[PDB]
Amino acid sequence: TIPHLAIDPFSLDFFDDPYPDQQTLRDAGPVVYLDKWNVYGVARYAEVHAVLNDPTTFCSSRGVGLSDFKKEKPWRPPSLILEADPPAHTRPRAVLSKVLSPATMKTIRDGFAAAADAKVDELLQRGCIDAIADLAEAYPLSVFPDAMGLKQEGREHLLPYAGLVLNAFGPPNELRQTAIERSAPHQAYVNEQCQRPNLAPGGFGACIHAFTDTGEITPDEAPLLVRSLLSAGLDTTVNGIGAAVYCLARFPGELQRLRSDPTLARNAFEEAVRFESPVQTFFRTTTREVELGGAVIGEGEKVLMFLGSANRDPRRWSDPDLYDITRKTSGHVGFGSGVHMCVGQLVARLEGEVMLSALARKVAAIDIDGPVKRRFNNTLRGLESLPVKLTPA
Ligand code: HEM
Ligand SMILES: O=C(O)c1ccc(C(=O)O)cc1
Ligand SMILES: [Cl-]
Repeated sequence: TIPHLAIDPFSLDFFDDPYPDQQTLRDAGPVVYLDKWNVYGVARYAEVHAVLNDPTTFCSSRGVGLSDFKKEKPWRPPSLILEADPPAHTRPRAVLSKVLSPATMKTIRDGFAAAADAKVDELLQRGCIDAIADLAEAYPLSVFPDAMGLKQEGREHLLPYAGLVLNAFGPPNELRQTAIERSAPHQAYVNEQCQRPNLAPGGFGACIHAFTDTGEITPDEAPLLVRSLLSAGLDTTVNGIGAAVYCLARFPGELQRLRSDPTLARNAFEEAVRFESPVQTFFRTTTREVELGGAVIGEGEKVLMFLGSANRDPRRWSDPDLYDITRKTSGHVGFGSGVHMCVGQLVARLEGEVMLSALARKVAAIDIDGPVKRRFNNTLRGLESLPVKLTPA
């Protein structure tokens, strides 16, 4: 019925070049079984989209990683939104959607845009820079911790903590275990900044605590919802912006089109999110014996969704290996789909738009002038270092 495959989607050889193995996963069938970790896998757009939009059958409360929370204890207290199902997910999701609302983006857009223009001006004075550390990392670190309301001290724990959370979604390989074996300092800092006295007024974290009045969340729920923003609102955006600059460096014809019409900046970032898919994979757990694409999946089984493979499926996308800033990206699952679709997608799109807008208006060429190093993560796909030479427009 179901083809069995020995491909390890969490090995270094897979992270280094996943596209050939992702076609093998798609072409093998709509549902595969991965003997390496005893999990079901779906790599086509159709099945990935169906699993995401059936939260009842493919639950999230038993973990969005490999580990089954009904069988093992989670390395940290479960997230009140990511690792919950309706109706327990509904009200905490509604609060976060109002904290990161369209009305919230209006209060932060000008400061986010100004900091984006100032960063590109600073990098043009240096010429040859690292598009990861000096751009993909430096810019979100310059706007997001302030928008969260975090103090200055201890911000060096934010990125290590985020990479740990995303590595912990994977199997118990060395990547996950070495991350957990280094987690105590990063866990202590993040848990402390989630408390109301440590969140500056007006920030995202303080806004969450102010939503305990309405009966949607209780005061004891607010710290964990702040923890979700510190776990998902930084490193995701870093690799998304790093992906956008990477594509603009690998597709100069698309950079020139972006320069001619900087209003394409928002879609240029969205296409980058589809092209690279910073969030490559995560899991669901069947609550019931379900038939998916002609295959019977039993109860309590982990289902691995390949978001990046779904975003490159030729059954859904015309020329999926092509970076096209004018492509109608509507329907891609880079931000997920359904009740769990990324609640911070407006913040990420704002950061990506104003950074690509600043590059469109100020930069004439982006040329790689050094060794490209890939950052390895069980869930995240991104670059460790991207040496580029920026030519002023
Ligand atoms: C390029 C940037 C980003 C990408 C690619 C991304 C990707 C995703 C994806 C695919 C999901 C679905 C998870 C699932 O279905 O299990 C998700 C959920 C989530 N994201 Fe993002 N995200 C990004 C930025 C952000 C930002 C900026 C924030 C907060 C400021 C954030 C916070 C969250 C939260 C809290 C959830 C859980 C929502 C829920 O379970 O209902 N993410 N993200
Ligand atoms: O990057 C992600 O997919 C993600 C990680 C953590 C959380 C959370 O802490 O609720 C939500 C989303
Ligand atoms: Cl924690």
